[PDB]
Amino acid sequence: MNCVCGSGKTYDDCCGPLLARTRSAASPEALMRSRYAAYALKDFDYIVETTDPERRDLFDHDVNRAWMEESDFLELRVLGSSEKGSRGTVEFIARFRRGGGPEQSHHERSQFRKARGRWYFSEGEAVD
Ligand SMILES: [Zn+2]
Repeated sequence: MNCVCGSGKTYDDCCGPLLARTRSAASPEALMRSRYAAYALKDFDYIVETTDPERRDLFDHDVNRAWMEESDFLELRVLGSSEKGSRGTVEFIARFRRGGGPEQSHHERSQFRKARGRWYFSEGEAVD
């Protein structure tokens, strides 16, 4: 019994404290794979909350849903990650079934901003 996200953990022991909004991930990767689970659980509310203060204004309820509507999240596979005081960076691959049949994998590197000890998603794009 393992979590549906990059964590050798259960659902509760892993994503639970994050989705409960009770405990801070304290790590860029720890935040990322927990948010990934929220996408699969359509808890886009959690997503927005743990998004960068600047980027959070850019988010929308339906748009946040739009991704899961077309991309069925199968598995999350982290490649690398690093916390640097207040700046974080994580390279990953998100494997999802996009459409009726094809499994597509989104490989990119997301930067995270640390605010008040909590991690917030700043942005992510193709690995440079
Ligand atoms: Zn998890």
